[PDB]
Amino acid sequence: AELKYISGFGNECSSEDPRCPGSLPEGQNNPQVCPYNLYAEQLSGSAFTCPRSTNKRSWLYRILPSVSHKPFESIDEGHVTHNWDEVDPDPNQLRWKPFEIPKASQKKVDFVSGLHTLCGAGDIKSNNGLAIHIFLCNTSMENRCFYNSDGDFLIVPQKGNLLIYTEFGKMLVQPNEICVIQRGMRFSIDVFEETRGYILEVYGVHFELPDLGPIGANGLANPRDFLIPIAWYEDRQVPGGYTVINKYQGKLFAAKQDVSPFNVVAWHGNYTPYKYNLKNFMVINSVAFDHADPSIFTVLTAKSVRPGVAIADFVIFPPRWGVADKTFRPPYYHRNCMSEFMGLIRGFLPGGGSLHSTMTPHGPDADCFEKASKVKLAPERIADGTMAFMFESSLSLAVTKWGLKASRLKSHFTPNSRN
Amino acid sequence: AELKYISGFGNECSSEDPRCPGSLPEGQNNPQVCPYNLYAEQLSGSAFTCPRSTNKRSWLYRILPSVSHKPFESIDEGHVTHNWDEVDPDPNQLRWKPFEIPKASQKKVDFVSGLHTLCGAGDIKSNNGLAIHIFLCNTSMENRCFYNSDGDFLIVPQKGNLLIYTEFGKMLVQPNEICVIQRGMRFSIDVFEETRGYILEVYGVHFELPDLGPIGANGLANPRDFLIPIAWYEDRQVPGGYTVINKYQGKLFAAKQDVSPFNVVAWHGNYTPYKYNLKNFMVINSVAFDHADPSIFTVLTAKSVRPGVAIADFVIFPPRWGVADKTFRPPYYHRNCMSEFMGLIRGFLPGGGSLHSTMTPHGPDADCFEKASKVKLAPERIADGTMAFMFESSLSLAVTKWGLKASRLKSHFTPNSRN
Amino acid sequence: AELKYISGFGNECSSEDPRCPGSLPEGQNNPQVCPYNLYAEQLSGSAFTCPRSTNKRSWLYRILPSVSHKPFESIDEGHVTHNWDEVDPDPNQLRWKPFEIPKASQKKVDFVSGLHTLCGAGDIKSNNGLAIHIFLCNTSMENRCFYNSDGDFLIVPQKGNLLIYTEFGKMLVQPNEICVIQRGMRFSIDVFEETRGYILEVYGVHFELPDLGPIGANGLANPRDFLIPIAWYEDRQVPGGYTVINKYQGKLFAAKQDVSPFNVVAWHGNYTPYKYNLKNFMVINSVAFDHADPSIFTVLTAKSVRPGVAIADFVIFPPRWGVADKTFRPPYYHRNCMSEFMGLIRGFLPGGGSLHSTMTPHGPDADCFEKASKVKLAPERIADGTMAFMFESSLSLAVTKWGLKASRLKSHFTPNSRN
Amino acid sequence: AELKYISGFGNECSSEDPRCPGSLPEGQNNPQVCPYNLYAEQLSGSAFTCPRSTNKRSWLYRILPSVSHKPFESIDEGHVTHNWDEVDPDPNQLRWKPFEIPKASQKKVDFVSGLHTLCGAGDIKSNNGLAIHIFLCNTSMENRCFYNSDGDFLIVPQKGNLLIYTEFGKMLVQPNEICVIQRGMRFSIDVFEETRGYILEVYGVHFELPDLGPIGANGLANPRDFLIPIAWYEDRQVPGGYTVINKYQGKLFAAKQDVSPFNVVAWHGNYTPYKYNLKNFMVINSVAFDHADPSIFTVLTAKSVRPGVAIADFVIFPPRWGVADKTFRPPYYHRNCMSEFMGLIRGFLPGGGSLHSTMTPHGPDADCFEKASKVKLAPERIADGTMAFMFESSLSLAVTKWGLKASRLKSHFTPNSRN
Ligand SMILES: [Fe+2]
Ligand SMILES: [Fe+2]
Ligand SMILES: [Fe+2]
Ligand SMILES: [Fe+2]
Repeated sequence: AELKYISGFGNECSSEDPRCPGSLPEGQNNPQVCPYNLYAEQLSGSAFTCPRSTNKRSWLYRILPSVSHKPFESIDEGHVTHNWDEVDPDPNQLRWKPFEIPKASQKKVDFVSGLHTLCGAGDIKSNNGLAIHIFLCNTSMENRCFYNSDGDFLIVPQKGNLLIYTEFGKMLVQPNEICVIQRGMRFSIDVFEETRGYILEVYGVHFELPDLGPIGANGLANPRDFLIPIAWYEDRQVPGGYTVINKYQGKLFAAKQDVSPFNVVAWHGNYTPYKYNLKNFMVINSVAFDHADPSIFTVLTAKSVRPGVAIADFVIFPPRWGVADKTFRPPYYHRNCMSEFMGLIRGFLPGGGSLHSTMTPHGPDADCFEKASKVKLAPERIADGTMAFMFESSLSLAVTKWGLKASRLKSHFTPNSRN
Repeated sequence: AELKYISGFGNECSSEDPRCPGSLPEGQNNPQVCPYNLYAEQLSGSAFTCPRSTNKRSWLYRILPSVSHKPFESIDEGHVTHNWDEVDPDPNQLRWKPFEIPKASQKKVDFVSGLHTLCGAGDIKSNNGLAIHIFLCNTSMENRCFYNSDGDFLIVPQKGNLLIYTEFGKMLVQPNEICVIQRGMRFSIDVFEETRGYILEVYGVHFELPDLGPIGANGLANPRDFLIPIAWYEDRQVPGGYTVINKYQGKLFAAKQDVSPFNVVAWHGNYTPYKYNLKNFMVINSVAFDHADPSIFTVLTAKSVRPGVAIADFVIFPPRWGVADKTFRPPYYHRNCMSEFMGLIRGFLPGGGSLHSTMTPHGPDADCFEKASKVKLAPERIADGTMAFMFESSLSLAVTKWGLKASRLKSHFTPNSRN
Repeated sequence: AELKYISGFGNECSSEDPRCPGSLPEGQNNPQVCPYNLYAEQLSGSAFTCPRSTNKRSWLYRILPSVSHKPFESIDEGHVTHNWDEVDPDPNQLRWKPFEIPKASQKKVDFVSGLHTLCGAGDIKSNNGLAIHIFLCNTSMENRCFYNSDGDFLIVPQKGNLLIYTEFGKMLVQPNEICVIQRGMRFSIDVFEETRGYILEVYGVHFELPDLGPIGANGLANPRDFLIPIAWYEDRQVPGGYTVINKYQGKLFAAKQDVSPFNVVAWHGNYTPYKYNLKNFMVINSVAFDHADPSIFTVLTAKSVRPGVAIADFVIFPPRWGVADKTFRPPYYHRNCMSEFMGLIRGFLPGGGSLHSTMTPHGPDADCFEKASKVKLAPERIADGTMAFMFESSLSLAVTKWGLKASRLKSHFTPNSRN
Repeated sequence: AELKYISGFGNECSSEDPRCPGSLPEGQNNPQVCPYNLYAEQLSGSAFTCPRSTNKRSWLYRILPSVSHKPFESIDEGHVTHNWDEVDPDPNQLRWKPFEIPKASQKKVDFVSGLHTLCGAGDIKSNNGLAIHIFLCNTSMENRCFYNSDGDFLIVPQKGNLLIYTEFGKMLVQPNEICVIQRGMRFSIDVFEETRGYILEVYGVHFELPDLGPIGANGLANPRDFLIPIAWYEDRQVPGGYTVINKYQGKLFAAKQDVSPFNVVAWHGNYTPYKYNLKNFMVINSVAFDHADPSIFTVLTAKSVRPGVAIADFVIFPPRWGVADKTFRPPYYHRNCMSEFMGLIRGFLPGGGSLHSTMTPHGPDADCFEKASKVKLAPERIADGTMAFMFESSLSLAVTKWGLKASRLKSHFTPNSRN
């Protein structure tokens, strides 16, 4: 059966499992005894003193508070790392073939076990950084959940659907859709095949919709298309213990508890997981001449404190009309102060990627330059049946050891002839 | 039958009349042909270029666009005025007995006809001002709606319930509740008895929830308690014409149309009417010593461009515990840079009011000073069964002609004895 | 012969008349004796204490300082007015046929004499307002210049070229181009036929290029396309006196002087007149679905202190591709918090206009709705050979007396059928 | 005899030792020869270009300038450290029994020698971090002073009074009082018994009073209750050299000089040490229903550049009335984006503490939940005779090696019964 959702990016939402009407306290957050005898638990996504525009928190009315668990124990990190200095810097463009997914025949690997950090920058405990990870897995998480104490996750499936269980409800996230799981939120993922995808992790900050500037009040990723799960719970005891995996200061820890963490009967707040279908992106671009800068395709942004400068932006290159006359339509040659990671949902193949590091020259190849400089221009369809994206950062990304192991024009100048 | 509502102050909402599921365009705002063959209409509450935090607009999917109406014609203003200079200034405190409601036996008077401006300040076309009005009526509006082209209305019923029809749906607003009808929104009101109330009108700005400062993430007027109407429409032809009343640049105009304006089948956006029950106010105050400044009871604020300075604030004095030890519990003597209008929902009686003008001294009377200076202090209940409020402004309010026609301690110093 | 220009919106420029090389003081602004024995004069466009981003001033090295003139004398205002209250408010849309230009045979009328205020709002001495004027003239200004002590002028010729003399040099401004003459700048205009155009005047503020938001670093009105005049002077004595016309606090004054005011041999600064050709506008719009808000066509903006809210914006509707699929391409039905004045450079004819006042409903007519709801959609050319524009303001414009003397859909709802 | 003080948080103060009236230069800061032949020395607490609201500096008129000292020499760091990575991360809550104070019989230990860093985060040279230290000592500092080149110290005595000598005068700081010694200020401390306390150190930033938001103009820590020392000097030569200890980039250095550094005869400025008595805190909380977020008890805040986000906040839980009806009065269950260090001035005992790391669940225990869910609610006294506090940070604190060596609920859900 298919899941229902609440819509509205950043909304102050209220949701009760349909089986327990009125589980949300009426007119208050902390009754002496909560309806149905539940426990009230607050998840604070921002400092308490943040202004209305940035204050984030959710109240969870659950069967047992999250404190009921045994002590965390250190587990092996696998390929999740934040040591940006084990590998010497390298300005050259890097390219990756679609990352290899392990076969279930060979090794049963769930989403957490198949998490591999590709590159990143910044300090984790300081709320200034990011990391890009690739998930390669083939089995559903069983009696195991995961939460990130360090920051937020923008998850981008490429091959394989994700059925995601969160304390706020469930989300089905398919390729060409994305979802965000914010700091502290426990989640579990069921897969249905050899699965591969990308994850943009930002330290201590949250994603927002970009101010539209001249675009105005509508356009790009409309708020209404962001979908939030409806409350759903399970009161399930787990023989042998349910395991909660914790990414804390970049290391992984495991804590056993008696029941599943998804026992939230009702919740309200503006700090929740969410998903978005990329096909709903209202594409804005040039309709007369010239080529628009790629920031015009920004979906979500994790703002730095410097005005207009992002820690990390999520940008997409969707199906659209190309109509610019007397214009070089392909991407212009470019040297940029930002790092540019590029992925492909559906030259690399879907599931691979490239990294253009800061100020390293890039641009179209000889064949693309030649073809675009000669074609009679007319309205054409671009990117149909494809979906490329970019994670761009203001920091200088550094590839990890694993990231490295996994990796791979003529002059026409007529001095005397202007026209 | 009782009305259902959507909750969440400032939320980006979606609502479809239950009779027409899927009337909202899927994944876009402007289909060539809207579901059910409706018209798409945008109501912009803010300039298009406002940042995400202040950009307000709603999309209405309706039977006929609002353009289908005959030309506006000037009608008599009655007691609605914005001429702040017909009456000479007067710094003295003014007091009003409960305003007289006209008897239906004598004159049938609807909400618009019984609108009387009490005081105000500022320029209307410039988006810098406010006006306080009193409504005195006894009959429902019949085939007549009202909209304010100049600003927003914070409506506070005192005697008599208000059944309010808006393009976004219906709201029942009873004494001890308030509702806001924002600029441009057409509305109609049914009454059920001789009716009286107060209206705070702010020019060209909108009300927001105050930043909580140290109070944090919860408290005062929680976002969840703000209620927005669910979509409701009527496809009703009106023999003789439905009349739309327009307050434009302070004057009143009337335009006839063939159908009722409440033909909005579905709508989405973050610019909507709303209501709030004052009893849900999570009261914050002093719990050790001293007397807290009244701004601690702020419900809604219409911010000026100067940080922390409001054009107009709505403040309430609700039922609460008074526990301050070694403290003068009543209001302190005060001279203030702001004008203070005071009303009473349930010395004046419910439905009357007072105006303390800028820097004019005010404070408790002799009997109140004497009683509070002597009582053995202990935890006590304050304001139970009562609800006083204040409209305070940074401008200097001036009473109107009508406002004027309607209107009405010992030294104990022991120089040589400290303790 | 055709004029040369310096390019770069807001640049800190330096210009010397070619006949007097080195007329600009080297390495300083105030030598004891300026090169060529000129006088140094500073024109301050902003308070001295404005930050770098808003500090505007120019140094003029001239033959005689502007102080050498006789006392100003009041002259007749003509049709230039700022009394927004002589005419009762009216919310109805107003429309104007192309304004009538006086024939030279009948009355010789220069640019200043043919200045007629159409509408406006705000207070003049307070730096918060605007006025829209129409110029109807047929003769060049002879030994007569004009300067505005109250604010800036965005001039939009419609019929007839303008040859404009300013202290900073000359500009030829033709229909489909615009120019800005900032506060305090003296100017004179030669015409070549019966001339008509529009003027957007903003009180005490200056126009800026809009922040591009997601559009990025390039697009809309590129800085390079803004053209500034190169220094040019004339040392010309005027028998009988040269007349300087002054718009001061909305009234007109005349002061005689011995020489032409355009005796500036060299100048440097970032406060200058400028022009822009509308054809260079890099048009941004929707390239997949839906209809973009008109703010996406903003050329120049006179910002208010409220973030994202403009006092007045200049918006154009240029030649472009229309490619939105499954979309109602024409303007959506709309009710707006801003006033909208519309003009046409090349339903009204070029040189006329319309005024949609605040919150008054507007949108496409029946025939336009019907045609656009039925056409098979495909890439098409829009606005070719035409140029419509809008002066939109956050204030509520009021038409003047002269402005007034000069002035002039079915339900398809299928309740039971969604798709 | 008891010390006198000047009052007023952040005031621009002037103070002269009573023995030398007129030691402050009249009408200037840098006379050629200062009164009494003193030297003028400026201590800059902020960059010179900071706006009025953040510009901090003090002028010291002293017997000898601070330059007269021999070269600094590295001394052993002891237990003062800033290496956050010698110890592997651990998300589990940590708890500390009251830290052991060394007996004078065993080892004479002064305040500097008994300084032990518990936990911290951030980079020292970059002005983005904090450290929490515990001082365990038993002897007064003799001919030895200390200054912090890296940041500010908020000192919280727990056991034992502190008599503190600073260049600005002396302060007596007792348990239940706190004092702040800002960056660069030299100080010495006399103790009177086995002494223990806590120190919150913030890198490159200063503490401010929190904006009150709705609380208004008075409340919490009133400015008047902050006490600053009055000028006091000693002209004392020290045989063998007076030793100045310097915390520079986290390491300790020692420089000998001929005289005591407390030879400041007069001083003026707004950058001074200060103290505050916690009993004067005007406690604000809920007086109707629900439980207020702990930020409502903020005393001082070291702001980050992100609005509303602090580097570190100092929060207290003082004696107050608890009156919330139909409310769970104890702390709610919580998962927070901030680290929370908790101490107790007068489950742990006074002088111990706990660390709830980022997003690790916490909340009341079973016995506290049970008791609070059942009690008939009525006005009660809370925290009388106790004083707990919290150092909360936006960074993720990491415990040091020493910090580690020193360290140590049922479901009631009735699915079918709401009410
Ligand atoms: Fe690039
Ligand atoms: Fe007052
Ligand atoms: Fe419009
Ligand atoms: Fe907590």
